[PDB]
Amino acid sequence: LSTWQTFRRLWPTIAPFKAGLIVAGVALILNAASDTFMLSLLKPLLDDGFGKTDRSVLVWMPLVVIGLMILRGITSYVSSYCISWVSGKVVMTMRRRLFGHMMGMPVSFFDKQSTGTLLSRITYDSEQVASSSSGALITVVREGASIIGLFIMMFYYSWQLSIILIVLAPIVSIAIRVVSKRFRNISKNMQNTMGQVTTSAEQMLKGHKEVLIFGGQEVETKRFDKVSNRMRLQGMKMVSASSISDPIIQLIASLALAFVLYAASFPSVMDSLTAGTITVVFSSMIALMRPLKSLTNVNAQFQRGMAACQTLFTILDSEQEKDEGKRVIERATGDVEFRNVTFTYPGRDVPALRNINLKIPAGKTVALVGRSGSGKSTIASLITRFYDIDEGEILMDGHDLREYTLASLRNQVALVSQNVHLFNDTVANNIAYARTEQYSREQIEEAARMAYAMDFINKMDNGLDTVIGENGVLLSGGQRQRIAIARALLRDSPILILDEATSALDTESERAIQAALDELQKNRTSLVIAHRLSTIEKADEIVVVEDGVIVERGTHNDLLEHRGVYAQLHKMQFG
Amino acid sequence: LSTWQTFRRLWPTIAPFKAGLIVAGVALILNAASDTFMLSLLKPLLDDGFGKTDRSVLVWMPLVVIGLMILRGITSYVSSYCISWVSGKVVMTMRRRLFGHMMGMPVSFFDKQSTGTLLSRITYDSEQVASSSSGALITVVREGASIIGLFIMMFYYSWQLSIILIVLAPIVSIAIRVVSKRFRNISKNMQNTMGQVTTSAEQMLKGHKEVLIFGGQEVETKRFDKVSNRMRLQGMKMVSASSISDPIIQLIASLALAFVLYAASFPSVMDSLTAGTITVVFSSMIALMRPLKSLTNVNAQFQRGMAACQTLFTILDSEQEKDEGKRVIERATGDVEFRNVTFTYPGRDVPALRNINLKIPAGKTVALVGRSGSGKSTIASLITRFYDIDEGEILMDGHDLREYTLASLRNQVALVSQNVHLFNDTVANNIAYARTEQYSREQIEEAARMAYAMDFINKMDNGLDTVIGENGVLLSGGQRQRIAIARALLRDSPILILDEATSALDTESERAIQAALDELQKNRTSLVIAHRLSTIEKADEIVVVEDGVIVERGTHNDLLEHRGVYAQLHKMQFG
Repeated sequence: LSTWQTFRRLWPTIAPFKAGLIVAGVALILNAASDTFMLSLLKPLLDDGFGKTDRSVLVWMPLVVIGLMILRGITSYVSSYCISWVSGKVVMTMRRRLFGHMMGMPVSFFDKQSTGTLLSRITYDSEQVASSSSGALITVVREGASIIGLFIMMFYYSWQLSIILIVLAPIVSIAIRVVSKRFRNISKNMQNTMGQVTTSAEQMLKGHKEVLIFGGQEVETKRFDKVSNRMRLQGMKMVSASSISDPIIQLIASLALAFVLYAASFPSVMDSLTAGTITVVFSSMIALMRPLKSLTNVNAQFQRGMAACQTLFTILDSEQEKDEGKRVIERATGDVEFRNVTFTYPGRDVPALRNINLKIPAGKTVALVGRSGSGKSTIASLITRFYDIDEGEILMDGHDLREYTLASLRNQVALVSQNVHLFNDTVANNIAYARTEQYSREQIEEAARMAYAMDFINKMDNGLDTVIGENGVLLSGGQRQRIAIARALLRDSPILILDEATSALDTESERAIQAALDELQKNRTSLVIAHRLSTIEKADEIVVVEDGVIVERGTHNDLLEHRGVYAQLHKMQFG
Repeated sequence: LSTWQTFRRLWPTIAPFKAGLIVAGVALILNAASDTFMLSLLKPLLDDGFGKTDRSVLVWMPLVVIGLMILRGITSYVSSYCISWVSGKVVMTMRRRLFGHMMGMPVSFFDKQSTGTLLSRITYDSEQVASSSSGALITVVREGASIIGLFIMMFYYSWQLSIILIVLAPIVSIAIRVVSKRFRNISKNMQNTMGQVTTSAEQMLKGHKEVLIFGGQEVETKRFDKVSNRMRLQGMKMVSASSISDPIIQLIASLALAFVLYAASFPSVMDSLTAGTITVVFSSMIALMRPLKSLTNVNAQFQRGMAACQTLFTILDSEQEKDEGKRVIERATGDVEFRNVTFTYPGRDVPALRNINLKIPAGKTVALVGRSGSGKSTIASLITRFYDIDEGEILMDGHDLREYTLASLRNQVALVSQNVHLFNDTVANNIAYARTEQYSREQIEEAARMAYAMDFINKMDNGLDTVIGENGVLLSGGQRQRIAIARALLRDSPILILDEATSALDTESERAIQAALDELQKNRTSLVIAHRLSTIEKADEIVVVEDGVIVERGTHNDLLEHRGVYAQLHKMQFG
């Protein structure tokens, strides 16, 4: 099938871990041998232990039992620990490779699927495949060693009784299943024909609204008498047919036992037979009934494990960034132009953007005005090349953006919004998310103080080196905004995108926020999602887009005089 | 608890079948004795069998085994059959009593609870209680006999080793459960502390948008390396605990075994001891572990059975038809009067009918016109006293309904509708639901002929003695109407009510239906649910009822001149 080539693919991963697997295999083999020898211990106990007057063997028995138990315990511990180590290291390397591939492949992938399932793909699926494969391997090795040792012990004690107890058992199972299936078919036919009396009872029970008028209580009661008799007779037949089953199976199994006993009477096997040899041979069959049951199901577990590994490898090599450009930008001038750009959301229809023509010179600022969607978020994403446009051109400093490297393009730009992702790290390291050692602490504190962030950071425990709580436990929305502003100031990025529609206007101390923002985009260009007026009236250019289509252009006064959708949004305060 | 009171209440029902229970008990005791004797058979086989040169016991062993197995099979068959007979007869009598009670119980329950689930408590509930009680009885009897036999056998063979085993087992169980409990607590604590590190990986997988912009893939990889080391170390600890769990239990169990062996080494017990005795005693423990596991769950089964019986009994006793009147009417004159009758549907609110005033003389006919509900169905139910009115008076021939018996009142009235309940019987007997012998076949055929029923009945197999198929397989809607008309014609009811709104007017050969209806209510009073015009224009009186109150009264011409709701319904063809 497809599983074994997958296992061949995993051998390069598990190869440097062969020592642990070998130790675990040896320990498991010794575990199985310990159990088999414990069963083999039964013969001396029943043979020379109690019947004879000697005491040495009976008093020596508990010590060797305890020794075998200590050996079994320590070998189980060693085997499980080494399998644990191999599984853990394989899980480490597979998760690490999967995540390293994950952090470089496009946004659309996790846009499509929920992040909870994406996490489960690495925290459960890898654990699932490791656990299933390790369980299948340990089952095969241990139960195979136990089966081989048990068969060897059985044959060495009495090969004649072993050959009698073999081949006889499969035909006994054949007869048992034949009888069981015949009786199951009989019961199925009985259940199929049982429905008519129930239907008749339901038909009678539904006629109250009609039987009540005509006084047919007596006749209907007689009808129920007959149908109840016919219901009980079929129940009798049902239960009798069901109950014939178990006596037949018991009788056939015990007749097999009687055949074994009768065959043991012949002098062919009685010569080498001893009172202890049968006690170990029959008990060995009793024990051996379980390993085959647990060994015939290994294929299901292994197939499940390899299916999980295949669905993981599907994610492992789906795709990655379309890195094609090879020119780096020291610092973008600031002029960006959209010409006839039309983009469609992958996996959907009804394209959001079409035929946009915009020019943003260096230093100037453009504010986008529109409805809830309005394609503004799509434009903000496309400026930083989260996605790739289908038709149209984006000219940055006179050249196409796609002929440039992704790293330089993303470094030249900054994104500021309330929904900025904090993380479990220190504020000093968080402000400079990358290039931490390329920026001094003095620069960090100066950037924080010019962003009006030192007001709360200083009056907060552990100073500037405090670790941010998980998903802003310690930090607040205004504090998140201040941290993002400080991050923007620290990295001198000419191109900025400023989202404000999702922000709440109920926060206090907004004067500091507006002052910091006013000091922010000096001598640099910023596209602002115009929702707050303070970024609206003083904006150099205001562009109106409805449903992802450009509609209006001009300054605030010109748009207000036009009395278009700009004024209508003015009455509603832009939503 | 309350279960035993219900069992004592049920005991008189089962009492007349004491022979079946006695035979089943004797058979089950013999079954358990057969099993324990088969177990006791081990001692001769392993003591005087293979070891000694004599072979008589070994060759006579298979016949003993076969005989014990034949005895077990036949006694299991007898016990199961007799328990089946007792259960079947108890179910028969209980269902019969419950059903006979139920058809004497008002239609209020029938409308409250669906008839599709009412049979679920005559076919499944009674079967459930009988099966559970019988299973509890056999589980007590057979398993108690088995454990008593096992204890007697063990104490008869070697009571020293028996008391050692029965003293050692409980403390072994105590230690095993203590170890399992503490290790389960450790495992749940490990899960509690594993959640907080599992949630850490998802904290960075959500940062794709933020990671991509600032080029923090290297720092992200380092963070994942750390949180992956922390993941695998905790997985190590988890699996190490889960692996140290089991060997402790195994070691304690086999140390108990070693203690048993070392104690049996002492000369105080070994002197009278032999190999067969230890074999049978240890096998007796092995076999006895199952009954006490299954004998301790009898209370749950008995509680379930008695709860089912409690529900069934609660259905068994409830309110029945209020039989307060004690006067029989030979034949009602026909005059019926409603005065200020207000009735509310039980279990609901918003009374359907209120302040209705109507006078219906003998021979005259009245047709009710209204909307879908309009309370017409309520009036049809109330005239025949399906329910009891709350406030108001109904005077039948100048006398109240409740003053007269329910049986005579329902005998006086006739109900005609499309939804007449056919049933599994012959058409000749169907025409007269009751008093079949009080009406001759000649009268039946004449009534069918004047009801235009011979048109299709004769051209249909087996003639007038045909049995109606299950839920009207043979009969059709028009045929159902014709047979209901014949049923009404055969028994000369002075008062009849017929419904027409639920009827379909698309049927063919309606001329015969209208002719039969015209010939039907000659010289007797009929109340027609006015939906078909042919019963509307020629109606002696027409009464309009809206939302349960009478609004218009008069002839068709007067109502049409009034141009009220009657005319508006006339344009819409009265629905």
